[PDB]
Amino acid sequence: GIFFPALEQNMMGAVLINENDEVMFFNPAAEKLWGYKREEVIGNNIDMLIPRDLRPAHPEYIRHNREGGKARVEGMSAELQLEKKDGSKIWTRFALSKVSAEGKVYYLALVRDASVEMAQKEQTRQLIIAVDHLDRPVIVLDPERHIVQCNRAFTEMFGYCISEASGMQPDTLLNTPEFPADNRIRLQQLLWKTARDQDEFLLLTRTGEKIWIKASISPVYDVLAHLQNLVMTFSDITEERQIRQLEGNILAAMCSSPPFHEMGEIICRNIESVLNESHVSLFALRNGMPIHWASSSHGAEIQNAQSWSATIRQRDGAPAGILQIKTSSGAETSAFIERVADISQHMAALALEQEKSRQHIEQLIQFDPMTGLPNRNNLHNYLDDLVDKAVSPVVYLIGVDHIQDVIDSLGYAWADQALLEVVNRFREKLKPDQYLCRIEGTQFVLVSLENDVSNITQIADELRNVVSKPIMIDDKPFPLTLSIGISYDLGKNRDYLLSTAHNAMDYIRKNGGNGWQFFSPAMNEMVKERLVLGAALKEAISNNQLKLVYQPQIFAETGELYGIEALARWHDPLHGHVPPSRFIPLAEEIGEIENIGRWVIAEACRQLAEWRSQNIHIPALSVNLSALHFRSNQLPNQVSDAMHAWGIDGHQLTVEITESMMMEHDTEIFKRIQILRDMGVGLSVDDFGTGFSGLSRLVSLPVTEIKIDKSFVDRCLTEKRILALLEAITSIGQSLNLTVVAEGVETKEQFEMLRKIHCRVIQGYFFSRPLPAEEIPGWMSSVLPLK
Amino acid sequence: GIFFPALEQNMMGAVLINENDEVMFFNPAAEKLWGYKREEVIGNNIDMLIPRDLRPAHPEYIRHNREGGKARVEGMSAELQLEKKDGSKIWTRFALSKVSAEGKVYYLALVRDASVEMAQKEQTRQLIIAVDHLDRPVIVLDPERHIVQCNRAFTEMFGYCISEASGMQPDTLLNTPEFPADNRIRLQQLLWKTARDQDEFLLLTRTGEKIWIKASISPVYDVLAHLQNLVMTFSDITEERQIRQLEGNILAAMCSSPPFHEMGEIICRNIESVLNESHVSLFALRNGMPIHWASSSHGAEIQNAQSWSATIRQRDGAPAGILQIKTSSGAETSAFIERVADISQHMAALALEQEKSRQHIEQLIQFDPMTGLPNRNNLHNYLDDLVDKAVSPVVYLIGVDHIQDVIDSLGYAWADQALLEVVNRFREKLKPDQYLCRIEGTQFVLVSLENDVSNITQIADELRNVVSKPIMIDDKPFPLTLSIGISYDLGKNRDYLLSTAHNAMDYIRKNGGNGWQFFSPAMNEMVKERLVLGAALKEAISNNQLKLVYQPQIFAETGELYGIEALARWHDPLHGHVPPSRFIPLAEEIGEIENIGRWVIAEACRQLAEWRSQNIHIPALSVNLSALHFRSNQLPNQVSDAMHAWGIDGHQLTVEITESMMMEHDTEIFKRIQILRDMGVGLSVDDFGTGFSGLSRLVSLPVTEIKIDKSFVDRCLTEKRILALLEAITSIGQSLNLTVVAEGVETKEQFEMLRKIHCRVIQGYFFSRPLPAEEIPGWMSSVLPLK
Ligand code: HEM
Ligand code: HEM
Repeated sequence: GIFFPALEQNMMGAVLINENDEVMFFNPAAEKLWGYKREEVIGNNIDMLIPRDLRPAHPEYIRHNREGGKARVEGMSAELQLEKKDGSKIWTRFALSKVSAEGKVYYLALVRDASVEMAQKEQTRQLIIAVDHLDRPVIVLDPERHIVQCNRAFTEMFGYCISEASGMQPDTLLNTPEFPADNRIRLQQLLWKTARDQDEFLLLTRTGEKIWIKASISPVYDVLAHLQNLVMTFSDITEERQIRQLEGNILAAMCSSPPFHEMGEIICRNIESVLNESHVSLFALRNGMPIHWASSSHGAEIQNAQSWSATIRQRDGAPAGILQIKTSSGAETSAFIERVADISQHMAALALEQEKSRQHIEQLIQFDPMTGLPNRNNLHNYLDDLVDKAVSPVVYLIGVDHIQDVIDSLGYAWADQALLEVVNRFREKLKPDQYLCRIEGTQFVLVSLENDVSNITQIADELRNVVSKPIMIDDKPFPLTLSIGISYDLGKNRDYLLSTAHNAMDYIRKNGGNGWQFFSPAMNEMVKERLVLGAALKEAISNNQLKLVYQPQIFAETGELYGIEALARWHDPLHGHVPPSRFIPLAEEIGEIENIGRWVIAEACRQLAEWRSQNIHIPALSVNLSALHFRSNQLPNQVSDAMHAWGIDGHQLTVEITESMMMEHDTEIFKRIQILRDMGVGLSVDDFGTGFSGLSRLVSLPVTEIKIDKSFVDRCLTEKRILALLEAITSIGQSLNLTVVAEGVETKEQFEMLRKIHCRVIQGYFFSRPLPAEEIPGWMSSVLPLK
Repeated sequence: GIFFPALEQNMMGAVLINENDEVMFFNPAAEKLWGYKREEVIGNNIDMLIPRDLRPAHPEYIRHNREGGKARVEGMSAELQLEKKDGSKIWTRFALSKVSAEGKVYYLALVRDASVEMAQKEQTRQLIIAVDHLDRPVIVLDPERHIVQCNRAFTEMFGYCISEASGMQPDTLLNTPEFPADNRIRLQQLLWKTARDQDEFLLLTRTGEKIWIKASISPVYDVLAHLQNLVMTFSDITEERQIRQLEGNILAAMCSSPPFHEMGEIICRNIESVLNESHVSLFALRNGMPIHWASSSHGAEIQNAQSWSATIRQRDGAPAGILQIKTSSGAETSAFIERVADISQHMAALALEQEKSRQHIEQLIQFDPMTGLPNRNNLHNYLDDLVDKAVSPVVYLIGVDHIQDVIDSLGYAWADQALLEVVNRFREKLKPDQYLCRIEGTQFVLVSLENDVSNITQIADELRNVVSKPIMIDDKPFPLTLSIGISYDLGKNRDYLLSTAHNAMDYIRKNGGNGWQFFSPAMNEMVKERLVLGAALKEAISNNQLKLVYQPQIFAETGELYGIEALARWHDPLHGHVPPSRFIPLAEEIGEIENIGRWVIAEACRQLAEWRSQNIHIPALSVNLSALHFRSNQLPNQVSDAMHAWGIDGHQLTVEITESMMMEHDTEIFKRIQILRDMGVGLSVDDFGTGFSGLSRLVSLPVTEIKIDKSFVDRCLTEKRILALLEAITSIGQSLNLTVVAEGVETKEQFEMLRKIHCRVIQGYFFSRPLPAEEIPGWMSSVLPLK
């Protein structure tokens, strides 16, 4: 065969197999392709030329091809994996033909290597993937000036797919606006060949809208300087404007320090505003576990939705949260979603940092730039120390009401001023034993140690009253008010007391505010009982049903009555006998004490008047004004007019003054009681004033009696220490010519001691207990003397 | 021949040329490839099929090859363009061989249409331009994460080229810099994830520079849903991270809201830190003008300055300010400078919104919201109120300095906390009649009504040392200091009492952190004069420059001496003859009262010892020990040791005491005096006690002698009632030998008035001025008695 050397000297592998599939030819080209020697294959079966994984199957194909009867070969059209002798595989192609000669069918295969072809194919595939993941549209144009290569970004921006956009001129078939933006002319003026110049144009998409595009252009020449190719990089402008707006809005909102769940909503709503028709959400990693933070209002699902999941990480370290966004596919481009994701992530990180720093500040700071007062972070550390020492404080929970009116009408700036003015009132009226704090917002706490009802009611009433004068804020009155609750118990943890006080606050505010209450009912009905007692006292003093008793005072030596004293008494069927030591404080706290004094003065004068009219006379009655808390500006008028109403007998009436009530206060009364003194009223004292000035005002005010009170005469028996000052008092009286009376004597030893010390007049249980006006005349007529 | 008919049915193009170039081996595939028919080719020279450019050379090439005798065929490897019979052009690949048959040498050429491969070649050539133009580093990774593709941006950024960075790991080439914190694991995690993700890494370039980059990884899947490739995109974020640092710092400041002129400085400082060799200026709009807010002080030389002027606008959109930037040519990019301008203009926008809100109410609100204290308007009102009442106050201008320490160590919130702590100290030490306000920043004003320089100095010193303990916040100590300026007049302008105070404050602040000053012309030097007198008093009390002085006492009932008194006297020529009224309160203030206290009695004991050497008998001697302001800390020990210091009997020395010092503490003073009273030293007293004459009678027997102060005897012509006081004394005196000492006699009309009422002892100027030390050993010997 003359054509056999033609096959032999070729560079393409030649294989010839017969009807029996025995290989008849195997050139060095096939040798180098398969790694085999020609002797191994000449005259042998086609089996070894088949790869092992296909060897059981290929001979079936071989016999099927023979039995098919087709006159053409359709197999081996595509690439095939050729495994050589060592076991390594390559890509090869075949040009097999079917030959029928000498009454037998033969196969003549020419084998070529496609290694470089497959390598270039994979290269092109990886390149198209890279070009797709490029975040900016790219078009390659030629001197034929048709869109040759497209991009995924270009497809997603302008809607022209690869096949459609292929083979069309860019600046003529891409639809123009209806205006004079002559894209092709702009490109062809002086720019096409050499100018890397940019300009703004408008383009039309598949949806229908027209968008602004930058169309940066650049040519590429080969070595021969001929114009080889060209690149156009379309870039959007609405996207960049919206991204800048998103940054500005997020920073503008965040700089005002909103609450955490408001900042989350701000981020969500802004991401939505940039990308309409989407559902966004935020989770924060607390203790390694996500927690929901915010979401869009429209919680319904989105058809054909796609999700972008971004990890919110702080300035250094572990993730702090997870943002996720879902939006309908084909709505906005992938690069634009990615930009919004990056901006939102890098702002949520700052939100987390601010919240963390805020929590760190909250767990520490004690004072407050607003209100200038300690906040609860100091109240905790102070009240725990108080309660640790086993002393039981009294906690006042104060809540100012009706602040929203100012908050609305004039705003938060002036609401702060109103609250600051109230704080100033509290500061000006507090006391050194008290502690003031503000817990949250418009709720305050006052810690006191005056643990008794009498002080508690007084201080609570004063706190409630501090707001009697309306808060003035820029020439507009505002009548604020307070709801104040009291808590007090021993040994209980501060949670108990705080809870009780807050319960009282809630009760009073629900009832209507403007008031004060106790928690424990056992501590609460006492106020009601005292109010009932005060009402009873007021009604009785109005109705003139009080009583007077007459202590007798007798010379220790001669035995005659030196005088008597008027002692207030108070008996009521609904309450029983109540002593003055209890119900004079009640009169002082109710504000009816002036009328009590009026009654005692008038009744004593009248009761002396009946006896003086009768055939009996007594030296004087002492009416204990300062003991009855007579101290007021209107002292002399009543004493004078009551005396005038029954007769001019000034030498028979005497008034008592307590310890330093005439000097420290009531100067205008000390400067006027001289009128009574000149009228004829006597004067008696209990304690001497400040040294060299309280000496009966340098005996100016002609005091006549000193009353050694019971507190000393009860202990005179057991203390020569007190006996010494008793002797001094007696000597001072004797020297100054003052008379000395003793109060509260009971025993004969005490009387003898007073006699030897030379006490001039003695009163008490030893001689005669205080007795009524109906029994004083008989006793004074019958019994004389008691020495 | 059957190989020609075999390849007739083959897809391989084939041509064979003989000696005469007449083709006898040509197939329908070749007919399709070229266009000439078999009848037109067979027996015809091939030269008709050759492009015309090889007409004079093709046969010449055949002859040259034949003459050279190339045994092995290696030509026609390169792909060649071809022109068909109809003029169409394609690309073909040849395969040549040499054929020897019929005693002649023939040439075989197989031909294939290389269009299906040159399509891929022109595909990848065009795709490379697209993948390389945009300057964005993208890489493609296999399933095992080996890198397979890279582009121009990647090689120009990270140094490595494709050949070096082809077929290996994508992190070994991206090894982290020397900072080993977290990037070493962050890479290994991101690069091995299996979902879309992105992080920021510190990476070291091949040449050794440091780049902060943002890396994103995303997978691409084939049809069979298997993981096919991983594309990774990097991006340089150095400028972005600088902008993020700016944003973080400005948020960290504006969440605390420092003063306006400091927020401006913060913005400008960060601008200079983010921009290179630039200038920044910010202007607000007041009444329609550009008013300067703050500008960077970095006035470095700028070459070819580029200017930008953005109009920061309010919420309503009206222009409100100008953010003007000057940049060097080529220092920063247009996009960078525009972005920085936009960020800073939003920050400045919110700052100006705050400032415009604040400015509306600054002249109306009375209180100061930063600390709850009154504001400058309130001080204006207070000073107006005082000047209307014609009372000139003191205006201490407190300046809290070294606040900058907390400013640059922790920040503005902690600076406010420190201010709160200092004002809490101020209020806890504040007195009831002291007015306090905060004018601006860290400047407070304290207005009072004192006028004695000792009191003023005391207030200033207590204000200075109320901060002596450093403000402990988070256990970190900060030694704040204070500057104080004082202003006085008989009344001066309401704002001038602040400007003048600020003169002193500025003087002290510039010339030393901690201290205080009056005004130089009059009394800032007087303070120093008093301090010099204090140093002189220290010197004199150390070196016994003082001298005791003596003044006799004579029985009123004609008789001899009762006692000799002691008084401290001082005389230094440099300072003159300072009197007791001047140097005793100074002695207390300076802190050396104990020295004079012990000296006055040590000299007393020694002097009695010396006088005893002769016929001098010393009926009594009285050191004062009461006007010297003794404390209870060391009262008894010194007076006790003075006795045994020279062996003096306790029945001639005496002690005078005052109730004010006696009742400082009701526990220890009288207990200390008990030891002395047991010793036998007399206890005189002054103006009477307050405890109902008790301890004046029993605990210490201080009525051994009781005195009459100077202020009563001279005025005795008005208080004639003092006869009662003297009779009161004389009662107990005739009881148990108790004397009274009248003092301050000048003339006979007063002497006879004081003597007509029985007073034992008379002493004063009427008898003798205080004799110097040495005269008594003659005076006593001479005058006995005086009658
Ligand atoms: C690496 C070695 C081989 C591989 C990968 C292989 C695989 C294949 C496959 C899958 C086809 C059919 C393609 C299609 O239907 O689209 C084919 C075609 C064919 N190849 Fe093979 N085979 C191999 C070995 C051989 C050998 C050594 C011969 C020797 C003559 C041969 C002769 C044929 C025949 C007769 C057909 C049928 C063509 C037709 O029916 O149109 N094969 N080959
Ligand atoms: C468009 C058609 C053709 C062109 C442009 C062309 C051109 C060339 C060129 C440039 C060479 C030398 C470099 C190289 O071989 O790569 C060459 C070699 C050669 N060509 Fe062609 N040729 C064409 C067609 C043919 C055909 C159909 C034959 C048929 C036998 C042929 C026969 C040869 C021979 C014998 C050599 C010598 C190779 C050697 O000595 O190594 N040429 N041709």
